Amino acid sequence: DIPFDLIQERTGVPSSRLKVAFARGSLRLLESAGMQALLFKKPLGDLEAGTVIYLGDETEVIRGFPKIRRTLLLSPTIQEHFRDRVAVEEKMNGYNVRIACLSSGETVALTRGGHVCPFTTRKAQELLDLSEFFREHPDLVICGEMIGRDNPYVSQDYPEVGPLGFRVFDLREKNTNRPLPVEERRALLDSYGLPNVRLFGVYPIEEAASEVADIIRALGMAGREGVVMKDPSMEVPPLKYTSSQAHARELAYAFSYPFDFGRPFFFSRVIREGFQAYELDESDDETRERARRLGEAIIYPMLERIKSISAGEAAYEDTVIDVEDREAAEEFIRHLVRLGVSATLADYRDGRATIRRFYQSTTDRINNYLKGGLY
Amino acid sequence: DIPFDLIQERTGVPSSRLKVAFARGSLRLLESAGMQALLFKKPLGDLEAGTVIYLGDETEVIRGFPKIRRTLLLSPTIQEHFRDRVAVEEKMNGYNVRIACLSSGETVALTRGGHVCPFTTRKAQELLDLSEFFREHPDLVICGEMIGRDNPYVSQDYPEVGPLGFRVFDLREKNTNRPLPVEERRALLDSYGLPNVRLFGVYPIEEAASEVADIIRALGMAGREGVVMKDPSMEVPPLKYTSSQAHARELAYAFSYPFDFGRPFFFSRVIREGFQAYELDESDDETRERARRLGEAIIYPMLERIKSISAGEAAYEDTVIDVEDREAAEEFIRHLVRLGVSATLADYRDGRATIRRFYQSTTDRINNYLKGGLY
Ligand SMILES: Nc1ncnc2c1ncn2[C@@H]1O[C@H](COP(=O)(O)OP(=O)(O)OP(=O)(O)O)[C@@H](O)[C@H]1O
Ligand SMILES: [Mg+2]
Repeated sequence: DIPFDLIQERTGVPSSRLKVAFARGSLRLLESAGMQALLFKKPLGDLEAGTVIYLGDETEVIRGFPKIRRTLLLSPTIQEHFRDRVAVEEKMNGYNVRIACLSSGETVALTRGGHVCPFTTRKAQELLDLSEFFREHPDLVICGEMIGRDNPYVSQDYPEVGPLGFRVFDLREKNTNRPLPVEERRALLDSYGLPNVRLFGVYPIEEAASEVADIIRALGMAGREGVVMKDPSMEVPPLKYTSSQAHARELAYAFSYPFDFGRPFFFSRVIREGFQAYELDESDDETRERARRLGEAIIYPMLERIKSISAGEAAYEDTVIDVEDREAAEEFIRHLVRLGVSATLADYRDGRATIRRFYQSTTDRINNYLKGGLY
Repeated sequence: DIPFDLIQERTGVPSSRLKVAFARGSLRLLESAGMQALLFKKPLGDLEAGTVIYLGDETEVIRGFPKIRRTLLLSPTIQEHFRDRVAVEEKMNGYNVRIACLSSGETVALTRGGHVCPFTTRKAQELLDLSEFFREHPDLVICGEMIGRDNPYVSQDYPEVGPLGFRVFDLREKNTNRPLPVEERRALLDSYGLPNVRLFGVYPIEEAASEVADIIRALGMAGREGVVMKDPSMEVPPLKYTSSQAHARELAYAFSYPFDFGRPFFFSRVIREGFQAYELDESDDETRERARRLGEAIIYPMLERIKSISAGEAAYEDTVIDVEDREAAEEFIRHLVRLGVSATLADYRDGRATIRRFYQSTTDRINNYLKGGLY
C-alpha cells in the first residue's frame, strides 16, 4: 500500500492532501523494476502535473515539466519579463519527453502526463547514447522534444533529424526540478554527444524583441513552429511565442477534425493572429496574406473533411512507425487507448506498424448533419 | 404576494417549479404602467424565455418568442424536417419585438427578454398604425423585426425602410402562443395595412432546397441575412438558415470586440461556412473568395481594434437613432443601464442621439497585453 508519509517528506505535500488527491488526480501503478509508482494527474502544491514518483531503493520524484507561459507580443513584454539577457531557442513541434535513469538502472521515457511510453522509451535509447551521461549524472532528467515525420504523437517532418529524432531543451534535477543554466546545459550535453535544440543566440535585453522578430519571420517562411525564450540562468521562467504559419498549421489540423478539439482552442490561436498582425506586418499586403492564410486554413480542411465523410470515409489519421514486433505495436496501441485515444493497428509489415487514430466525434456529427440532423 | 396558483392555472407550470424559479429568476416587476408583471428570464415547462405575465383586470401571458432551429444544410435537411410544402421568408437582421395591446388598453413593445423598450414602444406606434388592428384583435401578439441602419440594438442598412422600419413575421395568440398560418397571417396583416416580411413563396418539399439555394445566392449577393423556412400550417417548427455575408458581417463585428463575445462567436459561425461551401459553392473560385472573405473579417477588425486601443481609445460602439427629444434619448439610456449595459449618451443633435456602448472586457484584456501582461 501507498507510503503516504514517505511521499509527504520527499515532496513537501502533506500526507493529508495526498489522500485527498487519491480521490481523483493521484494514481498508483506498476512500472519498471517491478516498481510501484505514483502519477500526479493534477498539479498539487509545488508539484507539477505529470509528476511521477518511483518507489524503489530510493524514492525518486520525476517532477512534471512546467507550463511555459505564452506572450502574444514581443514588446513591451520581453523587456517586462526578462533581465539583461534573453536566450532564444527553437520551439520544436513534437511531444514532450522526460528521460530519466532510475535507482534500478532502468531508463524510462515519460510522456507529459507521466506515463511511460513503450515506443518512446525504445526509440529514445535507440537514437541517444545515454549510457555515459547517466553514469555521470543519474539524477538529471533529460527534457526534450521527440520530433520527426514518423512520430506517433505529433507528426512533423524535420528532415535534418531523419524520420524520427530528438532534441533536448532542459536538464532538471530529480525531486527539485531545478534547471541547469542555459549555456552550461548545452555544453554539458555537448560533451556527452547529446543533441541540443537549436539556439539562435543570446541577445542583450534591449535587442531581444527585434532579434526575435527576425527569427520569427525566418521561422514562418520555413514553416517551423516558433521560439522559446529563456532567462540564461533560468531564474526567470520561459516564454513561448509562435509563428503565423504555426497557427495556420494547428488550425488547419483542428478544422480537419473540428469536433474532437474542444471548441476554443480555436479562439486562442486566432487571437494570436490579431496581436501578431499588429506587431510584425510592415505592409497592408502582409496583413492581407495573413487573412488569406487564415481563411484557407479554416475553410479548405473543413470542406475536404465534409466531402470525405460524404463519400463514406470515416475521419481517421495514420502514422507509420518503427516497432520491435507486432506485439510491441499492439502494446503502444493499448497505451494510446488508455490515454483516451481511438486507435488500432491498421497494418503491419516487418517492423513497420501503421497506427490508425479515429476521430469519432468528427465522423458522427458530420454524418448526422449530412443526413438531415439539426444543429 | 404573487398569485402562483393563478399563474399555474394560466401557464400549466406546476406551482412548485414556479416558486423555485422565483427563488432565483423568474423575476417580479412593475410595468405598464402600474401593473405588476412576471418576467421569465429562463424557460420553464412550456414557457419560453422572455415570457411576461401581466397581472391586470385580466391575467395575460405574453409568451416569449420561441427559439428557431437552424440547419447548416438545405439538403436533405429540409425534406427530413418538413412535409408537403415549405414557405420561405426573408430573415431580417435587427431585433425581435413583441407588440401587444394589454387588457388595460396600453400598447407595449417587448424586446426578446420580455422588457418593454421605451424606444421601441414609441417607434412601433409611430411607424405602424395599430389601433384598428388591436381593436379587432386585442389578443393577438404582433411579432416582427425592427430593422434599419439607424437602429438602437443591431444595425444594418435596409433601403426599403430608410433609416428604420418594422416587418412582421408572425401573429401569436396571447397565453397559448399559437401562431396563425402563414398565408392567412399575411392576408390578415395586409387587409389592415401592416407590413409583412418578404415571402419568396411556398414550394413543394421536393423543390424547396434548390429554391432556397437560389434565394440564398441572391440574398448573399445583395448582402441580406438569410431565410426562415416555415411549414405553411405552422405544424412543424421553423428552420433558420443564413448566408455567408451574414456570417462575415457577424464575425467582423465579433472580432472588433473579441473578448466580449463567446469565445464562439467563431466556431459556431465558421462551421456554417464549411457545410455551405460544401453544398453551395460551385467553383473553387467561389470557395476561394469565401476563404478570403472569412479571413479579412477576422484579422482586420481585430487589428484595428488593437491599434484603436494602443492609441488610447476604449472599445466602443456608436449608433445614431432618431428620437423625439433629448429627454427621449436619456430615457433610453436609463433603460439600457437598468438592463446591465454600459451605455452613455455620447452626443445629441436635433433629434439625433449618438448612443455609445462600451465593452470593457475587450478594452481591459487588450490593454493588459499591450502593457506586457502575460497570456
Ligand atoms: N526549446 C524549447 N524549450 C522549451 N520547450 C520546448 C522547446 N521546444 C519545444 N518545446 C515544447 O514546447 C512546449 C510548449 O509549447 P506548446 O505550446 O506546443 O506546449 P503546451 O502543450 O502548450 O505546454 P504547456 O502549456 O504545458 O507549457 C514545452 O512544454 C515543450 O514540450
Ligand atoms: Mg435576426
